[PDB]
Amino acid sequence: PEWTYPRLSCQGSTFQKALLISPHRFGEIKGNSAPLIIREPFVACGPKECRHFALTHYAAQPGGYYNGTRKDRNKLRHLVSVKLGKIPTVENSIFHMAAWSGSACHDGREWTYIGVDGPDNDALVKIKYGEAYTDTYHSYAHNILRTQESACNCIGGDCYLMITDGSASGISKCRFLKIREGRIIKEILPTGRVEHTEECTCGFASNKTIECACRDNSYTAKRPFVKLNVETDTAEIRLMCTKTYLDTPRPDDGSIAGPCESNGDKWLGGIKGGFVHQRMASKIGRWYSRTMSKTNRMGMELYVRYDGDPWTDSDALTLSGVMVSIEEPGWYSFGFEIKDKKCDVPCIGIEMVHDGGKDTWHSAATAIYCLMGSGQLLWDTVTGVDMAL
Amino acid sequence: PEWTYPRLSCQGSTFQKALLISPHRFGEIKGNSAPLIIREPFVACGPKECRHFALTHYAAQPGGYYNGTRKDRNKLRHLVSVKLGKIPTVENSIFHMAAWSGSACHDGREWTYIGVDGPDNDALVKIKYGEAYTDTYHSYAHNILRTQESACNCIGGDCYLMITDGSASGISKCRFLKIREGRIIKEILPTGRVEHTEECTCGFASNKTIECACRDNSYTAKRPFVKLNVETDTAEIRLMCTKTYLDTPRPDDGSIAGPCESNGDKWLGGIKGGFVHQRMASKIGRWYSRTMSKTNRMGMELYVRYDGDPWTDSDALTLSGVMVSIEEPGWYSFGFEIKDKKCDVPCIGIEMVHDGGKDTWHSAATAIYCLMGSGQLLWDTVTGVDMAL
Amino acid sequence: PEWTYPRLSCQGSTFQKALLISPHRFGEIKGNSAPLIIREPFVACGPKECRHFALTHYAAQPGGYYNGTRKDRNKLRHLVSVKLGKIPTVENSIFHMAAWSGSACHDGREWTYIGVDGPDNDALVKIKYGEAYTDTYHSYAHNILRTQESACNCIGGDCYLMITDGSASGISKCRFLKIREGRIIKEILPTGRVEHTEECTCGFASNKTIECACRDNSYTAKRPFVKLNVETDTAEIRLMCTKTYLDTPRPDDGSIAGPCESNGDKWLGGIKGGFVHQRMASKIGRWYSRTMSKTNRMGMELYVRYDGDPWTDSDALTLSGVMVSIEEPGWYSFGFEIKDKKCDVPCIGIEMVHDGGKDTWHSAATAIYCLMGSGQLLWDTVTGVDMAL
Amino acid sequence: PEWTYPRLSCQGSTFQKALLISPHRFGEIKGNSAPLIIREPFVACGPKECRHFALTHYAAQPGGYYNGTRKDRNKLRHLVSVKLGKIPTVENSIFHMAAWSGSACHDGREWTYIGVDGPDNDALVKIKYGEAYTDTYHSYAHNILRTQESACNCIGGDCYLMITDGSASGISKCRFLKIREGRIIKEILPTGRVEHTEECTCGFASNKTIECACRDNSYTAKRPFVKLNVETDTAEIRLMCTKTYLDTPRPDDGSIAGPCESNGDKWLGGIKGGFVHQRMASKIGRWYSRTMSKTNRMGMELYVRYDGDPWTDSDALTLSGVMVSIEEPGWYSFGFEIKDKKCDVPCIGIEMVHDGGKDTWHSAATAIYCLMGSGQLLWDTVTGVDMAL
Ligand SMILES: CCC(CC)Nc1cc(C(=O)O)ccc1N1C(=O)CC[C@@]1(CN)CO
Ligand SMILES: CCC(CC)Nc1cc(C(=O)O)ccc1N1C(=O)CC[C@@]1(CN)CO
Ligand SMILES: CCC(CC)Nc1cc(C(=O)O)ccc1N1C(=O)CC[C@@]1(CN)CO
Ligand SMILES: CCC(CC)Nc1cc(C(=O)O)ccc1N1C(=O)CC[C@@]1(CN)CO
Repeated sequence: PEWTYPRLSCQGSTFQKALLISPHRFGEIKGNSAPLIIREPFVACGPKECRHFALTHYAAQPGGYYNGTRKDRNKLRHLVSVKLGKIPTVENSIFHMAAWSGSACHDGREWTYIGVDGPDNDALVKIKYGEAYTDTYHSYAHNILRTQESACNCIGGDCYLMITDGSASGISKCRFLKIREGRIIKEILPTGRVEHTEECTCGFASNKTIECACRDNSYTAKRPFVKLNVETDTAEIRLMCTKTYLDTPRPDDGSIAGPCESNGDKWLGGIKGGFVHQRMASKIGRWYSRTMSKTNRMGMELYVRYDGDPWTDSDALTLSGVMVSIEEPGWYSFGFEIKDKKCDVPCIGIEMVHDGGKDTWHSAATAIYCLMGSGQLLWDTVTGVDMAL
Repeated sequence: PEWTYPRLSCQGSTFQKALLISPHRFGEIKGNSAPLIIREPFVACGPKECRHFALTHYAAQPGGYYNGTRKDRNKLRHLVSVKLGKIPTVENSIFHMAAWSGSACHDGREWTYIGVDGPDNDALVKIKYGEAYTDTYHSYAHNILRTQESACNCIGGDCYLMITDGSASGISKCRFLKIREGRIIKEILPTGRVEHTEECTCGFASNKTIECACRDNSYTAKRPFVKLNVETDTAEIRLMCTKTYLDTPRPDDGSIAGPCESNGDKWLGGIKGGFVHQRMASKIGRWYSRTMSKTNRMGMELYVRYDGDPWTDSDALTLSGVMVSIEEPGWYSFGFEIKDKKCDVPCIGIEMVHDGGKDTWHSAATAIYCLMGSGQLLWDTVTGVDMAL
Repeated sequence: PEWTYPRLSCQGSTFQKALLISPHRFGEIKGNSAPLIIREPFVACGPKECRHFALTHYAAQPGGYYNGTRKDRNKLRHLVSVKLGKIPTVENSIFHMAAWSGSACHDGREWTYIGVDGPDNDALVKIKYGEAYTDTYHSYAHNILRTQESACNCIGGDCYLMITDGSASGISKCRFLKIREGRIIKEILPTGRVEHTEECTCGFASNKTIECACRDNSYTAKRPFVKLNVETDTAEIRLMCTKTYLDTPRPDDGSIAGPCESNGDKWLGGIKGGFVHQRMASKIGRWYSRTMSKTNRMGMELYVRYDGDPWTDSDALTLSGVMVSIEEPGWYSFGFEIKDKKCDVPCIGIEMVHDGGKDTWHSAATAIYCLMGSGQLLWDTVTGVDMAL
Repeated sequence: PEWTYPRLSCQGSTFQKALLISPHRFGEIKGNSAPLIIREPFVACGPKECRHFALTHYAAQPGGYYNGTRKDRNKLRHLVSVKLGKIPTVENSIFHMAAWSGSACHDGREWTYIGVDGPDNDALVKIKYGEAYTDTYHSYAHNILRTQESACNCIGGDCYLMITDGSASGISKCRFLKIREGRIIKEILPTGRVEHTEECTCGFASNKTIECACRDNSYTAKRPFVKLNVETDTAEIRLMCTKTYLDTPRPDDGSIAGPCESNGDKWLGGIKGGFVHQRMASKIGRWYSRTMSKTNRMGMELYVRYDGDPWTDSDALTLSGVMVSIEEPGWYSFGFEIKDKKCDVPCIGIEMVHDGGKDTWHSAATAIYCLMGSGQLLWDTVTGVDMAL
C-alpha cells in the first residue's frame, strides 16, 4: 500500500444530510439490543473504509451501569469503533485500548490509534499501530494530558496529532506530535497565542499546511486557529478574527471590540467545533459548524468562507444552513474526509448527546453532513430518541 | 474489475419458490431478536453477491417506536442493506444514508446507492458511490421527488435510474438519470405518454434497450411502459396494451374499451409491480407479477409473454402461477437478476407487508421466485408471522 | 481454484470427541440469545472451511412459534448454515433457500446447495450454485421427493446426489443425480435391491466408487448399501450382510436367518445412519454408527470394519466405542471429511434431538467425532440442555 | 506464508495499561447481551491478528446454567476464541473443540489448537491444525493429563507445548511436545528438578532457548523454571533462586533458607504466573507478574530483571508497578507477544475472576499490559463488574 496525501476536494458547493447513526433508537427496555453508552464520537477514513470511533463507558442500554456515565475520565473508558454505517453495539464494536480521550487516523497502510489515560496529574498518551502498542507520551503540564477527540492527519506516512496539557480554567499550551508508524519521531512546540488550546479539529489546507480550529476554555469565545507547516514542522497560533464567533457560550456576533487579537470577556467554557476544508486549484473553502444557541449546546449551524486569512479577516462567515434545530442537541462537531476514487469529500459530524442528568444514562447520536451537489442545505437531523424508554 | 453487461438468461421456462426472508418470525416480545421495521424492500446483485436493500423507519420489533412506522416520509428513514440470505436485524444491517425513497445497483466495480430525502416540496436525490457521497439532483416539479424502490440498471459503467416528481393524484412526468461513477452525466426526458410515471421497475431487454413496467397513480389501471434506448439515450412511454391489467386496483380483464392508449376509468391509485426479462438468442420473455385481488394488495400472480410489443399487443398474458394466495399480503414486487457463471437468472421479489393499522408496527417480509428448471410453478409463500406476538 | 478429489485419509486408528454444537444451552427464557429451531443437521467441508448446515423451522428459542416444529415438511422450512464452530443463531446463519429436505457439497470452487420443497405429491429438488438458482428436478413417484440430509460428493467438478421418491411404508426406488456447476447433466438409475432406499449417507471409497449406507423404512433393519461407479456412472444396491444391523429399530444381532439378502421382519421404520471411509493405500476402513438402544433413538455406538465386501460379509463389525450413552438422544448421524493439508480426516456427526413432544419446541444439538491418533475412543457427548428452561 | 521466528523486542522500558476485556459489564439481567462464562483466558498472536482464547462452560450470563461453572473439568467445556478486542459473546465466538484444558499458537501459516479432555485417569491431548483434527497424545501418569492454559511457542514451523500428568498434591513430571503442522514429531523429557511442573508460561529467550516460569502445586512457593534447547531439543528444570517468590500462596520474601534449590515449606497450592521476555541485542529482560496478596489471588504486581540466571540469582526482582490493587481479583496471568512490523511487543495478561461461590456464575475478565514507552507504570485495572446484577 502507498501513502495517503490530501487531494483536491470533489466538486460541490453545498452540504446535505448524509447519515444519522442513532444507536439508542434501539435501547428500549422493551427492545433486544445493546447499543454502547458513548461520548466524543468522531469519524476517520482510510482509502477504503471509514470508521465511527468513540469513547465508551464500557456499558450498554438497557443496562445497570448508568451511574458515572456523565463524567468523562475513569478506568473503564475505552476507545472503540465500528465500520461507518454499523450500529455501535456490544458485539459490533472492537475495543482498541483503554482511553478517556482519543484520536485516530489512517496513514494509507495501517490504522493509528491514540488513547490517553492514567491519573489526571500524570496522564499518558499511548499509541497503537494496528495491533501493536508502539509508543507513549507523558504529561508535561501535569494537568490532564488530553488530545483531539477527532481524526489526526497523515501525509506521506507522517501523522500529526494535537495534544494539550493544563488547567481547563487557565493555561493549556498545546503541542503537536509527529508520529510515523506508531512512534513519535518529533514534538512540535507552537508559537504565538499559546495560553489555551484544546480539542483541535485539524485538516489539510494543502500539502504544506494543516489548520485547526480549536477550543479556548478560559479566555475567549473566539476559536484559536492553528497554522502548522508540514515542511518546516512549525506551528503558530492565534484567534480567528471573524465576527462570527464559533465557540459556545459566546456573545452576540461582532460583539467583541478591539483588534483581531482581543479576547473579550472570558465566557468561561467552550466546545469542540466542526471544521473541514474544500480544496480547489484556485480557492480554499473553509467550512465551520457552531451551535445555534449562544449559551447552550442546542442546534448546529453550517458556515463557509472562501479564502482570506482566518487570523486577519474580521468579516462574517456565510450562513450555509441549519443542520440541527434549536430543539435538538448540538454538542461536539468534527471534520473528516471520505476518500472517493480521485478526490476527497469533506464532511462535518455532529455529536448529539442525550442528556437527562447524572441519574440516568448519558450517550450520543452522530449526524453526518457532506459536501454534495449544489444549491442550498435542505434538511435537518433529529435523533428520534425518547430517553424515557 | 471489468464492467457489467446484461448477458443471456440461463435456460428455464418456469419460476419456483426460491427464498423467503421473514424477519418478523423473530420479533416476538418473548424472543431475543431485533429485526428492523422496514418497507419497500428490493434486491440488487453484483457479480459476486446479491443484497437485500430496504427503507427502515430506524426502529425494531420488539421496540417502542411503532408510532409513525406506517407513514412513508420522515427524518428518521434510512436505506439499509444486508447480504441476501441474512436477516435484517439491528446488527446485521449497514446504514447507507438517510432516505425515504431509494434505489441501488452494481456497475461491475462498485455499489451505487440512491436515496431521496428532504422536504416534500424540495426533496433531493443523493448519490453515493461506495463510501463517498458523490452527487445530488433536485426537485423539478416540487412535489415529492422520488425514485424506483427497485434496482437501477448499469451497462458498461453507465447506470440508468428513473426519478419522477409531481402529484400522486395528478401529473408526474418522470425523468431518467444517466449516472457514471456516482455523478450524473446526463438527464433523459422521455417522450410520449408522460402524464404519470412512478416506481418504475426496469431491466435490460437487450444491450440496446431498458424497459420498465411502471405505475400510473392518477389515470389508469394500465401500467405505463418505458422503452429507453441506451445508445441514443432517449426514452418514450406509453401504456401496456394487454387485456391483463397489472396495476391495483383495476377492473375486470379486457374491461377497458377503446384502443391501446385508452386510460379507462382513473381507478385512483396503484402499486409498484414486478417485471423482469428472460433473454434468449431468439426470443424475449417478459415476466410480470400482479396482485390476485383486483382491489386489494392480497396475493400475487405470475404472468409471462414471449415477444410482441407491450405497446400494441392487446392479448392476454399467460398465467404462470400463484406465488402468493389471496389470504396472504401482496404489496410491492420488483425484478432483479442473479449473475451466474455465464448467464443471468431473472427473479421477482414480493414485499409481504404486515399491516395491522397505524396503532402497531408496520413492516415487511420478502419472498423470492426465480427462473429455474421447467414444468409449472409448484408452491406459494406464506410469511408465517402472527402480528399479536 | 482447482477441482476437489478424494485423497488418502490422514493416519489414525481411532475416533475421539471433537466438537459439540449445543445451540440450546443458550435458549433459556432468562438468556438473551436466539438459537434457531432446527433438525436434520449435517456438516460439509470445502478445501478451506467446513459448514454446519441444517433445516430450520424459521423459528427461535425462546420464541412463540414452537407449534409445528416437530413435523418435517412445510412452507416455512429453510436450508441454513453457519461456519462450523459458530452457534446457529438468527443472526449468525445464512438462509440459502426454502427446503424441507436438503443436501450440500463443495466441488473445489463453489458451493452447491440442494433443497427439496413443494407439495408432497409433486415436490421438487432445486439446485443452487453459489448465489444462483441453476436447476431443478421433479417428483417421479409422486410421493414426497426427498434427498440425503447429508453431504453430496464431488469429484473433478462432478457431484453425485441421491434422491428418492415414494411411500415411507412401501416402495421408494432411489435415483442419483450427476450435477455439474449446478445443472443436472445426468440421472443414474440403480440396479439390484431397489424396493426402498432413502437418506443415503455417501462417501468416496476410492476415486472410482462412491458407497452409501442408506435407510430402508419398510422391509428390513438391514441397511441397503450402494456401490456407485463414477467411471461408468452406474449404481447397484443390496443389503449389508453383516450380523451387526445398523438400522433402528432392529432385532438382536445375528437374529435374521437366511442368506445376506434376507429382509427378515419388516421392523417398520428406520433412521439415517452415520458412515464414512478411511482410505489407506492398502486397506479400506469403513466406519459406521448406530443407536445404542435397538428400539429407540437413544445413544450412539461407533463400529469399524476393514476391507471385505459389505454385501457378502456376514461377520460382525467391531465395536469401536460409545459416542453417546443410552440416556442421551441419538438421532440422525452422517459422515463428512475435513480437508487437511495433504490428507482427509473422516468424521461422524450425531444429531442429538431435544424431544419433549408436540407441545413445546423441537430442535437439535450436533456432536462431532473424528479420526485422530490411536488407542481407544475416550469420552462421550452430552447435550447439557434442560428443556424446562 | 513464511514461518514465524522470535525477533528483537520493540524498545521500551515500561509496561502500561493497554486493554481491558470485561465481558460481564454486559451480563445484567436487565441488559440484552450474552457474554460466555469462561475461565483460564489467554492471548496468542499470529503475524496479523491476536486472539483471545478461553475455556467456556458452554453457558452465558444471564442464563440458567451457573451450577457447576466453578468446577474445571467436564463434558461441556470448550476452547473458544474471538479476535482480541471483541467481546466473547455467544455469537462472537468460535468453538474450536471440546477441552477442559487448552493451549494455542500460530506458526506463521496456520493456527494450532490444543485441547485436553476425557476421563481424569485417561485424559487426552488433542491437536487441531486449522480446521483439521490432526493428532492426539495420551495420559502417561494417568492423573488428569493437562497443559499450559497459555500460548505455545513456534519457531520455523516447530511448536513446543508443555504438558504434565500427575497428582496436584504430589508428583507431576512434565513433558514437552514438539509439534509440526498438527502432528507430534517429538516428545521431550526434561532433566533436573522434575517432581512437579504444571501450567508453564513459556516464551523465547532467544532463537535457541524457550524458558518457562511454571507452577509447583505440592512442594514449594518457588516457581520451577524451564530452560528448553530448541537446537538439541532437551529441557532441564530447577527452581528460580530469587528472593521474590512468585507463586501464591507464599511466605515473606527471602523467607526461605538454604541454597537456591531449597523447597521450603510446601505451601500447598499455587497459581499460573505471568512471564514474558524483552530481547535486546545486548540484554535480556525477564518480566514476571505475581499476586499482591501472599495468600489470596487478589491484586497483581509487575516485576523485572535484566540478565542473570534465574536458577542461581538469589537477588530480588525489581518492582515495576501495581497492575491490579489488592481489592480486585488477580488470578491466572500469562505472557504473549504482539508482532509489530519489525519487532515484538511483550505483554502480560491477567485473568480477573468474578468469584461469588458455587451458587452463582463464575467467569473472568482479562486485563492487558504491554511494554510501551518509558517511565513508570501509570494506572491499574478494575473489572467494574457488580456480580449482583
Ligand atoms: C475542555 C476540556 C475538559 C476539561 C479537562 N474536558 C472535557 C470536557 C467535555 C465537555 O463536555 O465539555 C467532555 C469531555 C472532556 N474530556 C475530559 O474530561 C478528559 C478529556 C476529554 C476531552 N477534552 C474526553 O473525555
Ligand atoms: C405513488 C407514490 C406515493 C405518493 C407520493 N408514495 C408512496 C406510496 C406507498 C404505497 O403504499 O402505495 C408507499 C410509499 C410511498 N413513498 C412515499 O411516500 C415517498 C416515496 C415512496 C415511494 N413512492 C417510498 O417511501
Ligand atoms: C423415511 C422418510 C420420512 C417420511 C417421508 N421422512 C422423515 C423422517 C424423519 C424422522 O424423524 O424419521 C425426519 C424427517 C423426514 N423428512 C420428511 O418428512 C421430508 C424429508 C425429510 C427427510 N427424509 C426431512 O424433513
Ligand atoms: C494445579 C492444577 C489443578 C488440579 C489438576 N487444576 C486446575 C486448577 C485451577 C485453579 O483455580 O487453581 C483451575 C483449573 C484447573 N484445571 C483443571 O482442573 C484441569 C486443567 C485446568 C488447568 N490446570 C484447566 O481447567
